[PDB]
Order: sequence, then C-alpha cells, then structure tokens
Amino acid sequence: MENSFKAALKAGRPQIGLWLGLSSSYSAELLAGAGFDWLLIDGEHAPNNVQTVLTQLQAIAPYPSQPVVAPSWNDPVQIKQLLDVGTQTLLVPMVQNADEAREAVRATRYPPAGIRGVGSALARASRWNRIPDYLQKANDQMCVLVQIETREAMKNLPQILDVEGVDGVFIGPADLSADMGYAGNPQHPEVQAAIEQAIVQIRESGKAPGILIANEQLAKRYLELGALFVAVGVDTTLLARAAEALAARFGA
Amino acid sequence: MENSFKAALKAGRPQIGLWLGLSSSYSAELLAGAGFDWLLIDGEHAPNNVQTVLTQLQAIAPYPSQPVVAPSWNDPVQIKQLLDVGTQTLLVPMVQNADEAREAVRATRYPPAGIRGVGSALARASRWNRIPDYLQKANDQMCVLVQIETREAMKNLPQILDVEGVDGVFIGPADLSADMGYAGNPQHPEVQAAIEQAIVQIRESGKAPGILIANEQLAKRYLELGALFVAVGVDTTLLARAAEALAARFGAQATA
Amino acid sequence: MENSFKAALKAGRPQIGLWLGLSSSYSAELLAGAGFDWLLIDGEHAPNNVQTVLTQLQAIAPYPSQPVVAPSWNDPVQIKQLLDVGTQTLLVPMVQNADEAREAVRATRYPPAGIRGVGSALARASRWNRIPDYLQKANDQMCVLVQIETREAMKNLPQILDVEGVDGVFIGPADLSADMGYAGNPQHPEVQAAIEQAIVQIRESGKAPGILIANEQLAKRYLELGALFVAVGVDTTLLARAAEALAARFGAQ
Amino acid sequence: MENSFKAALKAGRPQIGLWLGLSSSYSAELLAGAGFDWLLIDGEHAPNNVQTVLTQLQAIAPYPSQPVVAPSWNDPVQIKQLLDVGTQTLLVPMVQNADEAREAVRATRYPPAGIRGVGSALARASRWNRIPDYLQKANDQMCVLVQIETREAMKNLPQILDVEGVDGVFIGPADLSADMGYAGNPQHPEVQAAIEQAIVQIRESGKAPGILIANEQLAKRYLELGALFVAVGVDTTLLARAAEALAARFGAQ
Amino acid sequence: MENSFKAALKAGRPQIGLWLGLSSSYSAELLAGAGFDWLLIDGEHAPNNVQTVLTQLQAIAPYPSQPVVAPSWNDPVQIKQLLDVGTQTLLVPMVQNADEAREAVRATRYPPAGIRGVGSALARASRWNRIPDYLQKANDQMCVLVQIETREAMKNLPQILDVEGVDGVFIGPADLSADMGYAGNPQHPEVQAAIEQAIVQIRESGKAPGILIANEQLAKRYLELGALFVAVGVDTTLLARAAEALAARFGAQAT
Amino acid sequence: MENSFKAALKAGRPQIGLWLGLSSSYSAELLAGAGFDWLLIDGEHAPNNVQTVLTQLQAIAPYPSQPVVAPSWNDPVQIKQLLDVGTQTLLVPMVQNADEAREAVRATRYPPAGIRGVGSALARASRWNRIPDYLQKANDQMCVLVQIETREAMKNLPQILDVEGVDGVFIGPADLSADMGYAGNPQHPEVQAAIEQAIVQIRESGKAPGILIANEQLAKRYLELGALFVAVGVDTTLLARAAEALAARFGAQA
Ligand SMILES: [Ca+2]
Ligand SMILES: [Ca+2]
Ligand SMILES: [Ca+2]
Ligand SMILES: [Ca+2]
Ligand SMILES: [Ca+2]
Ligand SMILES: [Co+2]
Ligand SMILES: [Co+2]
Ligand SMILES: [Co+2]
Ligand SMILES: [Co+2]
Ligand SMILES: [Co+2]
Ligand SMILES: [Co+2]
Repeated sequence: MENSFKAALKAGRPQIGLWLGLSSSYSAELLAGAGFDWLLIDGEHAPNNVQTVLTQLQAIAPYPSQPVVAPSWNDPVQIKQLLDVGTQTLLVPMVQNADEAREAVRATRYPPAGIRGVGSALARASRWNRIPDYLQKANDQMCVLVQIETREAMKNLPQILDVEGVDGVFIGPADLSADMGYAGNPQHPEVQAAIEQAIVQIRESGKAPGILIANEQLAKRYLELGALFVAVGVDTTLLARAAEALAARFGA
Repeated sequence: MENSFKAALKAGRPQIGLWLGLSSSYSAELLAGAGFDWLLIDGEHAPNNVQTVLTQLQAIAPYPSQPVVAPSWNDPVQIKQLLDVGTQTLLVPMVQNADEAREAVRATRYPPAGIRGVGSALARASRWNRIPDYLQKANDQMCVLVQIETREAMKNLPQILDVEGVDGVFIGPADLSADMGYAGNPQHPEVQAAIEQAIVQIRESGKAPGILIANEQLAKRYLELGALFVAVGVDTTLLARAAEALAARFGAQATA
Repeated sequence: MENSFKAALKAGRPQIGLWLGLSSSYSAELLAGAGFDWLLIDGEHAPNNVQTVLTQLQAIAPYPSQPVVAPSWNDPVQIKQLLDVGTQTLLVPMVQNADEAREAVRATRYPPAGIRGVGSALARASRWNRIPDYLQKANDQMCVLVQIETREAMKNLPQILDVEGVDGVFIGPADLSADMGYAGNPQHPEVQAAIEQAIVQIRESGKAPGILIANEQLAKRYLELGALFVAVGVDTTLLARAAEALAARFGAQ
Repeated sequence: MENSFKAALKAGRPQIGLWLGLSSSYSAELLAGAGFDWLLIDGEHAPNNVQTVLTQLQAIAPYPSQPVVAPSWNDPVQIKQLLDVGTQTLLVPMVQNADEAREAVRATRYPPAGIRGVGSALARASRWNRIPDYLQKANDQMCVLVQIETREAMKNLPQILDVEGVDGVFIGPADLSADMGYAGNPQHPEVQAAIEQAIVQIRESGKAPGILIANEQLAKRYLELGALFVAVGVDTTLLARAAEALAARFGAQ
Repeated sequence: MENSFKAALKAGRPQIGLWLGLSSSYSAELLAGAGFDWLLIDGEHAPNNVQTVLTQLQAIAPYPSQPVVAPSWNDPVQIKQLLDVGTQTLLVPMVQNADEAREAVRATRYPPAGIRGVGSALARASRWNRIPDYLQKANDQMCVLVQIETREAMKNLPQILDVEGVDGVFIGPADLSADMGYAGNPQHPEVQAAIEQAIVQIRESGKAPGILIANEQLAKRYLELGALFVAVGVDTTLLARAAEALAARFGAQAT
Repeated sequence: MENSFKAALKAGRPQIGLWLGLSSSYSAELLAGAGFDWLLIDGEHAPNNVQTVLTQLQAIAPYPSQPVVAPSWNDPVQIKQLLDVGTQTLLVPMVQNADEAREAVRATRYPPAGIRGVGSALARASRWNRIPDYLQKANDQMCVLVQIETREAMKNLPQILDVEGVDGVFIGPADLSADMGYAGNPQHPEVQAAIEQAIVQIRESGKAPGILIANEQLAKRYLELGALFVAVGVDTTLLARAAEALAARFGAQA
C-alpha cells in the first residue's frame, strides 16, 4: 500500500498530471494508459461522488498513473468516505488558513494523530482487511495536498506551510484570479506574480508546490520554479477542443 | 445562456409549473412535452442528487419547459455543484431570514458578488468553455427563488423582500401548515390567511410570488392575487391518483 | 413460490391489470400500491432489460399486485434469463401458431418437459437454493400467456388453443389493428369483431382470454365476454395525459 | 408503517443483526432471507447514498428482517432524505454528547416536535400519501439509535442516556478501540472493560444496548450482559473469509 | 418528427460526422455541441445497449447534430427496440446481399410495408402519442443505411443498390480490409481502389455513399468522390491521442 | 495481453476457480483477491450483460486471478461484444455437436480464421489501439471452452474434441443431470459415471477437462481424474450459506 505519488514528491521528482472531469470509469481507464504520472478525479467541479470515485479508482488501478482525488470541500465526512474506497492522495479545495489545513490533515489520520473514522472490515482501502496491520500503516501513506485559492489563503500561507502533515500546497488559478478581480484571466501579470511568489515560498519551506494550468509554456515555467505536481490539461477540454477543430477543418 | 424563466418573472408573466419527484430522466422527458412553463426537479424530498439532476436537465433541454432545481438545503457546496451541471434557477428550501437569503444569493455568484467556486472548463454550465464570456455573463442569468416555510420565515418576509438578487419568494404550504400546527391541512383558514397575506406582500414589493398547491381552485385564487410561479401538481400524485382511480372503476372481480 | 396469478386464472377470477412502461423500479413501487391485480413489465416496447426487470420485481414483491413480464420476443435464451431473476408469468409477443406457442412453453420448463437451462444456485427464482425442491416444483408454477397479434395468429387460434401449457391467450389490439389495415384504430368495427370472436373462442377452450385496452367501456365488454386478464391502462399514458390536461386547464383554453 | 424493530426493542427482545457493506440491492435481498432480525445498511463506511439506500430498502421489504440505516454523520439534511425514502430506524455515528443526541432525535420528528422537513406527497415513507394519517403517525414510529465511539462519549454516557427519544445506545468498538490507543485491537482487555461497563449503564438506565462484534463468542457474552441489538457479522467479511478458505483448501499445506 | 439527416442526404448535402464509442450521455452532450452534422452511437463495437442509446439520444436532442445508431447486428427485434426509443437513422452492420438489405428495410417499417412491432403509447418515438398520426408518418422518416464490409457484399452492391428504402450505403473499411487480407488496415492501394470504385458506383445509382476514416486526407478524397456521410474521427481516438501527445510534450510517455 | 489461463491449460496445470453470480464490480474486486486461479463471470444464469462484464473485468484486472466469461448462448454477436470489452477466455453453454463447437471458435477469430467483427479503435481489448499489432496477435490469445450439458453432447464428444480451437471441454452437471432425468441430483451414480467417462476421454484427446462442483470431495476426485479447470464454489452460495449458518448459531429457526 506504499503511496508512490507521495514518495516521488518527497524525493523531489516532478509529477505530470491530467485532470479528469468526464466522470466515467471507462474514459478513466482509457486515459490511465496515456502516460501521465498522476490523474486527478475531480469531486468538486465534475459530477462525481464517492461511488464514481470508487469505479474510477478500480479502472486506474493496474496502470502506472497514480490517482489523486479532490473532494467537493474540506469536509471530514466526505474525506472519510473517499479514503475508505481507497483514496490515498487528496487535493482539498479552498483551504484558507492553518486551522483548515490542520483539519484536512486530521481528517486523513486515525486517532491519536487525527479523527479519521475506523471501518476497515468493509473498506476497499484495507482490501477488506487483507492488508496486514492496515490500521497501523495507513496514516503514513496518506498524502495531503491543500489548495490555496484566495488572497486570504495567500495571507495565511506562511502558517499553512508550518502545519505538519501538509505534504503539498496547490495553487488554484481559476479561483485565485477571480478572488483577485481578474476572473477568467489567470494569465494576467498580477495573478502570475502571486502564483510565482507562492510557488517559491512553498518550495522554500520544503513542501511540494502544485498547480493546474492549460498553457503548456506556463506549465514549463512553473516546473522551472520548483513545482512538483503540475497538471497540464483537462480531459473535457482536450476532447471538446480536438473535436471542434476537426469538425471545423471539414467546414462543419 | 439567457435565463428565460427569470426574464418571464421580471416581465410579470405567470408561469405554470409541475413538480418532478419521480427522479427519472425518462419521465422528465415525457413531462417536459406536456406544456408546462416550468418543471421543478426536487432535490430535497425526492431521491435526486447532482448526477440525477444533470440527466433530468439533459432530458428537458430540447423542450420549451424551463427547469428549476430545489437543492436539499441552502448549502453553498451543493449549490456550486448544481450550478456547474447547468442549473440556472434555484428554489432554496427553508430560508428563514434575510441573512440566509443573502447567503443563497452569494452562493450563486462569482466573486466579487459572491462565493461561487470557479471551474468552467469542467462545467456543462459553460458548455465546457465553449461560451467565451461565460464567467462575466453567469451572475446576471442566475435566478434565486427562496422558500418561506415557517411562521418565523413569515415574520422575516419584509426584510427578505429587500435582498438584492432574490428574484422570487415561494410559499411552501406543507412545511408551513405543519409549523403552524396544522400538519397535512393547508386548507385550514389560518394557514390560508398567512398564505394570501404573503402573496400580496410579495406582489407589492415587485418581486415574484410563487407557491405549490394541488387544489386547482386554490391555484386559480393565488394567480388572481398576483402569484407568478405556481406549481399546480406533482408527478407522483398525478400518476398515483390516476392509477388508483382507474383500478377502482373496475373494482373487485366476481369468481366464475 | 406459489403463482397466485396462475391460481386466480384457474379459479376463474378476472384480474385487472396495468401496463408498466416507465422502466423504473421507483414508479413500479408507487404503482404496485395502486390496487391492481397484476402489472405488466414491458420488455418489448419499453426500455427494459433483464436487469431492470429484476429491480422492478424486487420493488413489486411486498405488494398484492402480481407481476407479469413481456419479453421482447419468443426467445428461449431471454426467457431463461427472465425466469432466473424470478419471473413466473410471461406474456410472449407475436406468437403466430402452435409451434411457436409450444416453444414458449418449453422455454419455461426444465427437462424433460422443456429446455429451460438449469442454474438454481445463482437464481433469485430459487432464492439461491433456499427454496427446497425448487427444481421439482418450478415447472408447475410457470404461467405462460401468448399474444395473438396478427391476422395469421387469429386464423391459427384453434391450433394455438390446443397447446398444453398455454395458460392464457392475449389479444394485442395495436399490432392486430395495424396488421388488419387499421393502424391506430382498434375501435374499428372490423377489428372489434375479430377481437370479440377470439375472446369467445378462447373462453370455450377452457383457457383464459386476455387483452390490453385503454377504452374503459370496451374493457367492460371484454370482461362480459369472459376475459380473465384485462389490462385497462398504461402508466406512460396515464401520466402524460393527466399532465397535459392539467397544464391545459391553466393555459389558453 | 409500524416499526417492528422499535417494538421489539421496547419489549426487551434481543435482536440479532447482520451489517451490510456490499452496497448492492441484489446481495441485500439474498441476505434478507438469511434469518436475521435486522440488517444494517451502512451509509458511513460503505459506498452508499440515499439512492442506494432506497433500492436496498425495496429489496429487503418483503422479508421479515428489518432495515436499520447508518447515515454518514449526524446531519439533519441527510437524515431528512433517508427518512423520506422510508428509513424508520437510524444508527447515528459519533454521537459525542447529549446535545448531539437531542439533535439526532429532533432531525427525525416533524414540527412542532422537531425539524424534519415535510414532503409526504412524494415520499416512499408515506407511500406517496397512501398512508393515513401519515404525518400524525410518523414521529412515534421513528427509532433513534446513537453510537458511542470515543472516550469523550463514554464520559458523557450518563447524560446521553437521559435524552428522550434515544431508544438505543450502540457501542462502536473499532472507533472506540482506536480512540483508546488500541487500533485494530478491540479484543484488548482494557477495551473490553470499557465496552462491558457501558452495556451495564445503558441496560440499567432502561434503554437498549447495542454493538457490532464479529467474534461470535464475544457477541454471546454481550447478549448475556444484556445487549439487545447485536450485529454478529459483516457481509463483506463473511464473503471474503469464506472465499479465501475455500481457495486455500485446494492449495498447498 | 421530420428526419433532417435523411433530407440532407436526399438533397446531396455532405454530412460530416463523429463516431461515438465512449458510451456516455455526458460526453455525448459535450460532443454534440462540437459542430458535426451527425454523430454515430455505436451499438456494435462499443459497450452500448438500448438504454444507453436512449440516454445518448436525449443528451444530443437539443443540438443541431443528428444522431445515427449502429445496431449490433441486422436483428429485427433489436431494431424494433432502438426505433421505439426514437432512433430514426440506422447504420446496419454486415449487410451481405440484397435480401439482407431488404430485411433491414422491413424491420423499420410498420405493416403493410414491413414488420415493425406497434407500441406507440409507450414509445419516445411517438412522444408517447403526442405526435398525431405517428403510425401513418413514421415509415417515411426512417433512414436505412447499410454497411458493406466484405468482398461478398462488394460483389452484391449492384443488387443492394436496387433495394427500395436503402437510402445509403456505407463502406466499413476495417472489416473490409480484414476480409481482403489486410488485417483491418485499409491504407493499402488495393483496398483504396475497392473503396473508391464503390463510392463512385453508389453515387451514380442516386444513393448516398458513406464511410468512416480517421485519416483526414483520405476523408477529403472520399468527399471529392461524392461521399455524402463521412465520419472523420472517433471520440475514443481523439481523446486518447490528444492526451498522449500532451503527456509526451512533458516527457511522459506510454508508447 | 498474453492469456495466462490458456497457457496454463495447455501446459496441464490445474486451475482452481470461483463462480461469480453476484453481478457486481465491487464484490468482484473483493473476490479477486481471494486466491483463485480463475473467476467465472456468468452471463447465462446471473443478471449480467456486456456492460457489467466490462466493469467486472476492470475490477479484476490488477489481481492475479484470471477472468473467464460465460455468454448466455453460443451467439456470434454477443461473443463479438464480449471480446471487444476485453474477454479472452469464453465458456460457451450448451455446445451440442461439432458444428456448434466450430462456430464458437470462428466467433472468436478475425478473418480468415473466423468471423469476429473488427473494431479495434474503440475496444478495451486492444486498449484503444495501444497494443501494437493487436489484430495480428489476438486470435492466438483467445481461449475457447465449450460446455457439454446433454446426452446428445456426450454422444458427440469425440468429434467436438476434434475441432481445432476447442481448448477445453467443460461438463455442466446441473443441465446434464436434468437432461438425464435426475434434475437436482448430479450425485446420482449414472450422472457421475457419465462425468467421469467424459473427463478421461477429454484428457486422452490432449485437451483440458473442466467442471463446476460445490462438493469439495467430488472436486478433489475430478482433479485426481485429470480435470484441469475446476470451479469449487459459487459466490452467491458461499454468502447465503455462511449468513444463514451464522444466524442459526444465534437462534434463527427456519
Ligand atoms: Ca513558522
Ligand atoms: Ca456575446
Ligand atoms: Ca383487485
Ligand atoms: Ca441500379
Ligand atoms: Ca500462432
Ligand atoms: Co478552485
Ligand atoms: Co417545504
Ligand atoms: Co403487440
Ligand atoms: Co464507528
Ligand atoms: Co465493421
Ligand atoms: Co449449464
């Protein structure tokens, strides 16, 4: 049950990812064979739930690409449910301060380190108790990534980076650009300045920076600045744009 | 992406609705062709979730009937999710005061006007970013309808009616009659007085009054008093009652 | 595991039914409480499969109303599958002659009386072998109903009524009226003559006549002539027409 | 509408249960015929939601075994939704004190007794308004069981037992053992001591004690100590362990 | 209930299509807004059934793109079922001769023209009997497209082209190339020759030629030769190829 | 994409299986970790279809246990569909003679060897065209097992064994006992005699015998006789019987 994504990040190995919003275990398997280091199953902005996360985890399982899951909110209940179907790496939206970051971490750990609910007998996570000593091994293989997505989050970043158990800090540019007054224009220089400053600040604390960006040149820039988990595209967009451009080339 | 239901309410055009509790994209399509101005996908009291709301929206889409969604609660996370699958008109249950009404409005609006989370590449709402100016146009096409459903809510109605972004106020007679101590009996005179008083107060404010009522004579009365979005039946009831009546017209059979 | 629909046909007690085409286990439950003697899960003209039939059977189970299933065709493999999920009364479409009726019967019976495939350990039908002597009891609780739906079938009614194991013969007025040249108009005198003649003919053989008809006055006539399983409405129609009438009472009118 | 699990509880009848985590209406039906007094549909630790709870309730309905549902948390909204699809017995997780217990009770009762939202017309719970007088009878048929799963809850037990409407108090050994420093080892003597003490307090207060324990010898011990709703197995475990043993018997030794 | 795809083929307006194998009503909607003239819901080689076809038809409905459905075989029962959920254009696989083509036609028509079973009260196709005189109007709005996919079928093309109610003839290049001994790869001179001669012959008969090909240069060539329904890509391929190229630009490789 | 089950049978290595009729990708995963050599997804007597077969194959994929699928009938179209979602080993019910065996084989092979329809671009089987030279390599990794389940099939067994592409012959005791006149009692000596004779006959032709039997003593005997793919239990039975026995230990009375 070693979490290989977590190990790679701790080792400073950059991981290239794809964001999955098609909410299908079928297209998930198709994309699991595409060569990405990680895949993000989006429970916040795509029509996923615990049940569809489960089937996408099952589809992805035999492939080299590692799954990461975003809950719809920093909710300990939903987090519990996602961990039990086998989620080991979690990308938590809208973490605004160190207290919220701490609660995200505590939501993933069994007592006394946290408040994760115990139900190993019926969890896929323990393979229904086939994994020996699962309850003693689980906490150390959880990888908690928190999203900073507002000015308020930026103010609290130094404190957030001091929270033990926060393995990575992810910058959400859509939300950040909107909160900064540039909605839909994360490429704006003021937003970019905040993003670059944050990436360096995160890496400088010895934690892993991450980000999603559709511009491949920006993605390379962030990697140069020390980003360690970079999502470089989104499935819905890849499909829609490729389809539209094809139709257009035939005058449809 | 302009919200035609919102525009109709703003113009003062009465809209006749059916409540959908069958939680099926199939029956949703069947009912979408029946001639209603609006259909309510009930996420509060029917076994719906974000995924089933999506398929019902897809089913209804080619028809003129406009979808409205009731979330299970005034919860910004659920509202975010419903909006991203394409919900533009929301009927929020159990809005008790103007602070709650304001929170419902803010949940539907992107910053700085609200706290709606941004995920347009993934959203049916933006047609997966096919709408270039989606983020700039979205707020103005959201239609927030708040349900007042308790004695407490009725006391707060004047302040609720001043909340910018509340486009309509809907009276929920089942919850209201129960809160008033008349469960299952909205026909009661004290309940009817609170309802009529509320419709008139809403009307005078310039916002749209709405209500659900299965009694067609009451429905007509409410429309006469100025109600602008009136749901006049429920799919489960229509089906059950028509089926029960039909079986009964044949009754028990003689053994021969 | 007694087939009470079958027993009622044998008692001579007419059974009033509703046709289910909403293809939902939720609306199936709602309608199971509506007071019908039987409910037809339509696998031919509604978007059902073996899986949705199963969930509809589960939904209906605690209610008095008895389920009947129409497969999409007289196909022994599909029939095998529907029986294993627990179907005991079948309404087979487009049965054109005695050969086809015999094949429908044999599809429902274990050897040597037929060719039903054996898989009781897996089957809801046996409650996963919880029911003792299931394999020895099952054949006799099957109720085979065959639809006659064309001029050819009507012509061949006498041979069909001689088939052992055919418990009832059901007239399908939509397909019949179309085949007769009156599509959409089963109320045509020529179609009604064929229907009434058939009902009497079936009644006389000792087998049960059945029919689906949305006109209530016609239904009462068919009952008067001896019909024993009469479906008197369709869920999709009841809902659609009720919704439409309601909207209209508030529209232009 | 009569809640027979609640009735049994009030009569002091010990009820033997099976925990369901397979999240399937198909295996639910198979297990509903197995002879258990009750079945726990786990909304907290199995991949269930309101919709799958509904289908499992429909599957279980015609059997004697009574359903109990664990919501994922003490959340009035989820509780409202679970009640409307027909849940009458709730096993609420992580109830830490008396205030939380009272809020669980209030979430199940209509005004003016509580805050349960009213939507009887489209609820399976009322059979779509086919149950009279549903709204007047519903509150009394709700059965609220609260789970005590931490040292804090154990400390607060005396006060929790004083909450009207709490019909039963359930000890969660997995969560309790972890909270006490023995994760994966509820067998441990000190955990056992805490469990046995709680059962006594509960029984002596006049409320029903409950527990889940897969070790049958410990189950029988808890029953002897006065526990009244005891879940003695988990479907996933029964299936996994049985399959593993079968495979191993055909492998080396 | 007017079948506009049929009307386009009859008018000689070339229709550009995309093949749908993702078997999802969600991606079907996303693709329905991409600007194609038609979309093929593949019930033969993708994990679809009558129920999933229905949901895809519903997702596609409000968009201009017209749905076409390939059943898994020329089976009148499956055809009956597909039609009742609202399919009006069928792409029937492995039609080998004129008799089989005629049987495909008859499966889509009510008596006396065919053997389609009558179930209009519960069919989406009639909008649950809201379309007045549906039973009298339905036949003329059915569009039957037959796939020729073997050397035998190619030999029988002249006779297949003489079958009334066959509105179009589609060449299946993967199956045809396999039958010709090229193991599913149609990019050989002799396969191309067979395809091109067939397109010309179909068009000269006054029927619509169709084809699926992922190579855009070949698609353009087939349009130049008179093909009227050309599918120019497959959803699974577009997605897989787009994703793999993207990973490869960051060094991430699956090859 | 090598079929390891097929290779095992060829090598004469016995494979222990579990029959899956719970029709769930969730329980399929749970049972995939249980230690079996193979798992039978039953499309004939459990409520499965191509779509549910697909999700069970996906669930099973990262485990050692190899999937086998039983179609509902020897139907080329259904076989085509099952193969495209990734099925490589088929257990075909009610194969009665050599013509039927030969047609099962042809249904699994691309031309010229068979009539399997070509749709590689959208098949999980080819992993959407990532498996190089899939169409050229697919035929040799297909494993065709035919079920003999009637007296007629028994009579025709020698010719069935003489059809190339038939990799294994499976005896279906429930159907066979019924056709023989002992419905529900496979244990009857006359059925057992037929079964044992068939097993030796299959082994002697060089091909792999298989059977399903829930009685573990009988299973061991069939293995001793040279059966090479033996299913020793059924998921639904395992679960129902274990649950019932548990309830009964606490007082449950029928
Ligand atoms: Ca510090
Ligand atoms: Ca514009
Ligand atoms: Ca009756
Ligand atoms: Ca000609
Ligand atoms: Ca070879
Ligand atoms: Co964000
Ligand atoms: Co209300
Ligand atoms: Co008919
Ligand atoms: Co617990
Ligand atoms: Co082809
Ligand atoms: Co068999």
